[PDB]
Amino acid sequence: DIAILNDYLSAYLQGNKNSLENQKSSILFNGIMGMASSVTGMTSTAGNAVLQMQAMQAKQADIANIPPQLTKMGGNTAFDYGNGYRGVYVIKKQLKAEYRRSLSSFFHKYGYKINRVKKPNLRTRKAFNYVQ
Amino acid sequence: YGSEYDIVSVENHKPYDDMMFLVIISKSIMHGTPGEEESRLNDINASLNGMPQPLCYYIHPFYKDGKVPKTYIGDNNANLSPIVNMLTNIFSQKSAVNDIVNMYVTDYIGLKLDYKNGDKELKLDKDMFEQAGIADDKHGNVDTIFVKKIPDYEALEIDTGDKWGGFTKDQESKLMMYPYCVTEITDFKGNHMNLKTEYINNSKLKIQVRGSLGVSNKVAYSVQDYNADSALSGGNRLTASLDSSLINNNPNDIAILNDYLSAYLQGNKNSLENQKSSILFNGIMSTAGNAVLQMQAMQAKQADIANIPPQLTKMGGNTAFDYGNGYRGVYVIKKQLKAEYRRSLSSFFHKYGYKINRVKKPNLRTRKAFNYVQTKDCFISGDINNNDLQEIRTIFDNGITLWHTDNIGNYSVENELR
Amino acid sequence: DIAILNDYLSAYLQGNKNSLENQKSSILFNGIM
Amino acid sequence: MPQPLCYYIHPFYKDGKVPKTYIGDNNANLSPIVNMLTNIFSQKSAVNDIV
Amino acid sequence: NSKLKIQVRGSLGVSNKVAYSVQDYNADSALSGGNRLTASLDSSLINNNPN
Repeated sequence: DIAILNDYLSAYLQGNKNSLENQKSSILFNGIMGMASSVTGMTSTAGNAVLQMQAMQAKQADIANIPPQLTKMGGNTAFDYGNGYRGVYVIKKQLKAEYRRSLSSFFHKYGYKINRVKKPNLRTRKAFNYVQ
Repeated sequence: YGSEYDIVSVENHKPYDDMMFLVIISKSIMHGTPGEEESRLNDINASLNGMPQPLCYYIHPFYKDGKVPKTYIGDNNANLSPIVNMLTNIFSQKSAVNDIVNMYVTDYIGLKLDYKNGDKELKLDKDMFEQAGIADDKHGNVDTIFVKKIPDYEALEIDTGDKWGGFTKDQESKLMMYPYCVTEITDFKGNHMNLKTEYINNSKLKIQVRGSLGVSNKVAYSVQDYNADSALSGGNRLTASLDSSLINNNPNDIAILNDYLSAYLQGNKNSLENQKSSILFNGIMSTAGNAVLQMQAMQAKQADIANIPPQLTKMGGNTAFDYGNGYRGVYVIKKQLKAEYRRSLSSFFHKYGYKINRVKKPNLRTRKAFNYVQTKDCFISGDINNNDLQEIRTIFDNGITLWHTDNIGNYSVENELR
Repeated sequence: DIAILNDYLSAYLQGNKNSLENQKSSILFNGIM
Repeated sequence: MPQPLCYYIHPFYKDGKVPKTYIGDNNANLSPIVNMLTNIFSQKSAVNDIV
Repeated sequence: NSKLKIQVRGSLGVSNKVAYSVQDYNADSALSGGNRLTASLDSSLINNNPN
């Protein structure tokens, strides 16, 4: 909305002195925001070795990727078009290089999790095939 | 890593330093200019102001003393009146009283100005601004600034220096990472953003200020290098930086009319006071390998330190309170874990290294004194009978400390690199 | 409904059109995962 | 939908400039925005029943 | 600090606003007095009540 010369408009801007209203929402629950009895007596099958690696690398939490300032973004139209915010934006995001490196090395050695009933890929790669 | 952070460093940055800007919005022209072919007084004047604007618009700089910087518009001294004198004058003038819509103060109008803070002097663009004479009560002509045309707003950068400066450095470097340390940026007016310094793609914390001259105050402080890819262009970084920047939506307006409506929401001033701010809420709160695991378990992270003040909600709203006590611009608050937990975690990291969780060949001789090494399903080859080779594999699979100095067991050393 | 009158009131809640816009719609929340 | 309100649109660039606009085969002869806004809000009778 | 010291800050705005702070709370030993008070708002008690 753009301001509109009227008898009405000064009433319109106490409508926006209702920015003191953005206080409850833009805060989120930011307050909220490996297998030790293994191993002994095998030791140790390649499978349970991987399981422990999964346990030690266990996902503690997902990356929200929801900005807590969404609440405050659209209020001022003069601000938006002034600083060149207009139309749609496509932001492609991917994990930090440290974890790419980390996860890539893991997937490379011991393949992906499958959870299907089938006959296994025994000779698909040029060098090696892991199978459990 | 504890229950609370230490506040190790505090710094404050203001876009125009000592200079602030008062802002007046009206329906019609209230002023006169040197040499104008026509009193523009009381006329409707639409203008570009971030966007096509039907409103008339007045700007006036000031310092906390109340005096105003020597201001040139083009090559002409605008002859700016002291702030309180104009305010008295603008609200005493017959016409001006009835179509002044709103008034607020801002730390950044949306332009990098030619401002020398040393000599308290400001030069303005001949084309965007104009000398504005509001003159007459019984008398007293005051000079201020009318905004002619501001088609595009721009950003102003702030260099706060070394991103890691302020933190008391411990020799285990990981204790400088999140969540052990965190750089907080806040305007102390209800807007607040935590940053993981390690993920600032720069050696320096650089802040980008963006502003507006809209109907109310709106300023945003950004850190465009935060979570930016190495190969991301500057413009693109600034654009996307809004997601993790600090947006001062707070209306820094000063009051102008009781009516019926102002009173009614002063009837409902209290309703906005029923915050629940601290009911908000929190949500409150014998191999070497397994030896370490149990050690990880006994000091297991029970809870993360939120670092969102439950009193954030109440910080803005009162402009007279904020500027009275000197709350203005953006503040960079660097926090680090309590000394007690640093000792604890540092001592642990020193003996048994960091958690790694990636597949590589192990660091066996990187430190001067010792290297701890634990593996899982490790592969060790070589010209050795497969029985013995199989045993060596299990040795590293179970964890082992490899000494490089004859003083074995002396963990008091630094054990640095090389 | 389709609009029929500005008055003072229609404008005031167009003053508060934005307030209903401060949804928190994707900070809503999930409780994700 | 069936709307009882009168309705006006005007194209613009951030510059303030206006694209050459033809309505059918006729040059609409569009005024710059800043001029119009000034003009539309200056007519007092019409102004206060702009929704 | 060995003592609980409270810092009272006020205003004469359009409504009542007083804040009680404890500037030594979570303050680094080497943090200046002004900075302690400055940052103390996060962990202060802000009487936003209009009265």
